[PDB]
Amino acid sequence: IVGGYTCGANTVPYQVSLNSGYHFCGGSLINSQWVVSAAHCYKSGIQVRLGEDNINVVEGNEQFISASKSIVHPSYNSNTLNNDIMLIKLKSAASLNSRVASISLPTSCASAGTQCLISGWGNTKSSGTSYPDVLKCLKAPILSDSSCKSAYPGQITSNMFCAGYLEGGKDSCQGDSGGPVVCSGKLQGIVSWGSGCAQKNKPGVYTKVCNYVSWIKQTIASN
Ligand SMILES: [Ca+2]
Repeated sequence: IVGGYTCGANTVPYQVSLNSGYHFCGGSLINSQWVVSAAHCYKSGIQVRLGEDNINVVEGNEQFISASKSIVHPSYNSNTLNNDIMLIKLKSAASLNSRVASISLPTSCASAGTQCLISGWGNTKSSGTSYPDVLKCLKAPILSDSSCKSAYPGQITSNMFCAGYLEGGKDSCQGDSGGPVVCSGKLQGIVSWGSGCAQKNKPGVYTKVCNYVSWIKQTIASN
């Protein structure tokens, strides 16, 4: 997160870290046994870390659970990042408490102008490199589809939306991938892509979660 703020320990209790020997992507806990992330975050050997604040210090509220299965969306296109969504099933159920909690899936899609909360442990610089130890947060609005399409002509599908600031300075970044965009108490987006981070006229592009709720519910009910 570029231009964000320190969230505060466990104030984003649905945020997870995906770890393959090192933090590499974010995700969101949607019930005791399932996490949603980005399909471009796929790898083998995922451990899901819940209840994290400082990802480099064991502070006492963590739960570390290995993934039993990953399921990339059937229509994921790694070239265009269309359908950039994946489900991760935990080998055992997390214990839900005040520091580890699930986020609701949307019943209705979110609207332009809504302010959302984006969070993660990704890069905090626009062209330099600095990765934080503690979770960072960003408030950012959903942009109109016409502005999104103007920023990235020929690149935006109906499964994507833009959020952020056309003037630049505030955005998600590498390492935040897979993490949440929460609007009005619902998981509406997944950190997906962008040209650089926090560049002028290049806002963040997010997987539109409300298009996937049927697939998520059916997949959970079957695995
Ligand atoms: Ca920790």
